[PDB]
Parts: sequence; C-alpha cells; structure tokens
Amino acid sequence: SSAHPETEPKWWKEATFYQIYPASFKDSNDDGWGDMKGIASKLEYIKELGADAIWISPFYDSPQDDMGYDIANYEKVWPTYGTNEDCFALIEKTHKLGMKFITDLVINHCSSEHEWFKESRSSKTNPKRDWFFWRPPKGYDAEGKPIPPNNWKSYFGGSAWTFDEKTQEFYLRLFCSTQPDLNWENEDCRKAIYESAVGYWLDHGVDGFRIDVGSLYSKVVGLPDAPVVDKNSTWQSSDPYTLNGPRIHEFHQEMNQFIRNRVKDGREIMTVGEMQHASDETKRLYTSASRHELSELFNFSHTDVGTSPLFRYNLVPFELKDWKIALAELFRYINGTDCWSTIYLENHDQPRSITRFGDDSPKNRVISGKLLSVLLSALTGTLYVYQGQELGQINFKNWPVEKYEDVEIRNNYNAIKEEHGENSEEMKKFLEAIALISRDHARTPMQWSREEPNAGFSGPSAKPWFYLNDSFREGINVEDEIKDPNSVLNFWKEALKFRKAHKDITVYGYDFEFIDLDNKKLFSFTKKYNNKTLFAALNFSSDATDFKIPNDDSSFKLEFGNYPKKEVDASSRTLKPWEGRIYISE
Ligand SMILES: [Ca+2]
Repeated sequence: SSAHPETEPKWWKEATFYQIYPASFKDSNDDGWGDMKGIASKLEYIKELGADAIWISPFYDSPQDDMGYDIANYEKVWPTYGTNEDCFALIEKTHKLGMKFITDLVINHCSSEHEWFKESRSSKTNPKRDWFFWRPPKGYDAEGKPIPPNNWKSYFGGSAWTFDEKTQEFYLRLFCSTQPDLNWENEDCRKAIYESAVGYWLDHGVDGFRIDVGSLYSKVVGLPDAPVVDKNSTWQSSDPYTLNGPRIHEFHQEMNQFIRNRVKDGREIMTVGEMQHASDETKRLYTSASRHELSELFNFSHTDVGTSPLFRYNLVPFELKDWKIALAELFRYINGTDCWSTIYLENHDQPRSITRFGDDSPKNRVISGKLLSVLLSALTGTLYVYQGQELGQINFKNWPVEKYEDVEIRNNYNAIKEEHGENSEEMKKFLEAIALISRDHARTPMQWSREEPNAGFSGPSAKPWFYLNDSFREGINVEDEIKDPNSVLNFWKEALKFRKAHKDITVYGYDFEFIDLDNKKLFSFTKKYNNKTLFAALNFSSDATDFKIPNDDSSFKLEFGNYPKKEVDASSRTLKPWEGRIYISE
C-alpha cells in the first residue's frame, strides 16, 4: 500500500456523506417546506444510518427559481428555513453528534436578486458592471427582437442570455434567467465571492464545501459562437468555451489558498467539486493533493448512461458494460496517485438508482436496492448516500408534465414548444425522457411514515411544497422500514457497517480490475490492499448468472451479500436473481 499514496487516510476519504435537500427533508412547522429545525430533529436518524458527515443543499436566501441554486445572499439563511442562529445551532448539533458538516458553494452564478447584480444591472458605468457578463445585441431580427451575443444554450433549454431593457444589453446565464454568471475575470469579484460565500462559512465552522458546477468559472475570451453539433437545435452546448476553461485551475488554486489562509484553527477542509465532465488528466489536475485544488470530484458519466450526449432528455439504449465503465471512471484514475475519488448513484439532480440501474417492480425493488448497496459498499472513494436512497425510493409514475416543479423541465418544455411545436416528435421524446430522468424524482418529500397524506414529512393538515411520491403507501417510509428486518433501510445499515469494518480494502482498495467486462448481467471485479484481495460478483438481472473467481482458492471467504446469510452457499458459482456477493481473501 506504499506505492499507493491514495491509501493515506483522511477523515473525508472514509466519511460516508448523507446529502440533505432542505426543502424536502423534514418540515417542523407545517408550512409544507422542510426547514433547519426539521433537519436538526433527524440528525440522530442520519447518525444511526451510519453517516459520518452531512452535505446540505443550498439553504441561503434565494427566490427559489432554481430551488436554492439561485442565491440572493451568501451570508443569510433563507427565512423559511430558519435564521442564521438556527443554522449555527444545526452545525453545532451535527458536530456534537460526531459528524462533519459541508455546505453547498454556488459561485458560478448568483441570483439576479443579489445586491451585486442589482448594482451591476443599474447602469453601464457602476463599479460592479463587469462582475457579470454584459454584451450588446448581435443585432435585431426580422420581427425587431434583439438577437443574443452568441448561440449558447442554457443548461435548462433555450438561449443562455437574457435581455435587460434598462441598459439595453444581454447578460449571460448558463442556468435559469435569474442566475447571472459571475465574471471570474474580475479580480474584485473573485475576492468578494471568497469573502462572502467561502470566508463567512469558514468563520462559522463548516468542514468543507460541495462546489456547484465548479468547472464552469473560466469562460474562453470572446465568448465565441459554439460549434453547431446539434442540427435540430437553435442553441448549442457552450462546453468547448465554458467547461474546464483555460483559467479553471488557476481559479481553483487561488480559492484553495484563500481557504488555507482563512481557516483559524488548523482544521482539515474537504472540497468536492461538481465538475460534470473531465478527462482523467483533468481529474488529476483537480484532485491530486499536490495540486492544492479540490479534494475530490463528481463526474457524470455513470449518471449519463441511457441519455443522448446532445440532450439529456432524449433517451438512448445502453448495456451493463457502459455503466460499469462509466462508474469506474470515478476512481480508476487515482490508482497509484495522490488523488481521491467520489462514489455515488443519487443526488438532488438525479432520478432514483433502483429505477435506473436495478428493477423498481414490486417484485424486485427490495433485492435490487440491496444489490446497489452491495456494489457501492465495496467501491473506493468518498461514499455519498442521498436522502431516500437508503429507503430504496423509486421514481414516481404517471405524472403529467404540469405536475413537475423543476425549472429544468419548464424551461426545456417551453424551448421545445417554441422550436418544434407542442405537438411534435421532439416533445414526445422529451416527455418520454422526463419520466425516467427528471431531477424531480429526487425532490419529492422524504417519507418518514405511512401517515396520510404527507408521509410524516409534515403534519396531515399541511400542503407540501411539492407532491408526495405514492411509494410511501407501499411501505417505502422510515417507520415501516425500521420495523421490517428485511428492509432496504436495515440493509443499508448493514452495508455501511461492513464497509467501515473492512475500510482498508472497501474505501482504500486499489488495483481495481474488471472480471468479464462485457457480461450483460454480471458486474464483477477484484481490488487489492497489501495481502488482501476483494472479489465482487453482482448479478444485475432477473436471471440466474454464473461467475468465476480468478485465482480461486480456499482463502476467499464470503463477507457480504444481499441474499439471506444463512441460506447462501458460498461455494456456489451461480448467483440467484439480483444476488450480489463480496468475497475477501487474506
Ligand atoms: Ca417548514
């Protein structure tokens, strides 16, 4: 393990993180919105699950146009969630339970309601004008409407520019119209961002940051028109000119140094960057400890399978190998380096993993939920569990488009309507996709009980901010699952215990090798840690499936699996439907 610098222990490498979506976790005052007191009341639940740390999605003052990712004040909690003192009390309570606390750092853009933008937009001459990207119209079209500066597409559909009537210029917003991108080319802007979004929270005791689209801060000079790669779209991906831009490492090094110099008590701060896409070299430039940029990053390849590279909301076929390779992209690059990795299948931007990668049928949702737990339990990196994942939550079913809350759905819907028509093949394909892929499958309220109609998320008289998934009535809720010894929740508790007990090879394991990579059912691999070898055989199918252990001998002992412990023949070399097994040899 000496020629593997990645094995050097750190709190944040072996911590299991639980991600909380504050709007949807726990309402304590029956207004239908989750809040900080609600979260505080459930910290013991999170600890009992086996989490070592929490990441809370944005809880700062925000109009909620992107449900918190449009921040109007980095230094003030959104009043509906509580006060700043509520937040400080929550951080302290988390700490006193022996858990770490990370906050969401969203500094590619802020809300147009942020005072910085209110000043910026007020005139062309004010000191904050170039804290954002302002450009005149390219011209005017045949109807007299201003034409945006370039052809860039918003992440949520349509143009990535919004026209300001007062100053007669467009401003850049890669996200929704009220999320103006901050101009990192302006050094005063960078310094103000660090003070407000970073320093304030360091001063108030956070253990780290999850960094929202951290790979977008560097725009290529001139903001040039992007390549026309999508021949059926007016607007084009800006990735060549906005993703991992030429100053992106400079900016991350600078912010890393700011953090190092601002911490007052010598504590170790973790940063996890939501970087989206990166070559392995780019990942290394970001996460190598010697680079002093990020601790680790999220890479989306595994959550992109089954979606078109041109448009997330067009489905395409995939096979198991595609997902195997995409998952391995998270961690193989760290082998024999001072880099570090993340491991996750769910977050507030993703549909449910059982639906996507297991089988959410009444017959298979429990066993396949456990299979996914077995897989994640064995992988190298910082493990993240998203609220409800531990319950085996599944996608919602048969929702009309008008029920979806997400701006990503609303904006894409409207762009398709405008470009192709409401009654079009393009719309049909979109509607097909949202049923599988929408971020909203992550965002329905957390299911605490079977109580009608709000599942213990709020009192029965409240109107939740977003609709409940009907699954709470099918026993997918905390109260019912605690009592069912066979539940997905109780299994996740086991899986985290197993992972911790074997952390050298589960968390810190190296030399990952696939076994039978092409197999459309069997997901199998080995890992090493000194004299130890871990072997996984995971059957992602409703069929029985054979496997082989390479260099098999008597030393391989069955240590974890999802079929009943007393009813498994460890010597058998055929897996039952949805069966997973982890063997370890010493
Ligand atoms: Ca509330």
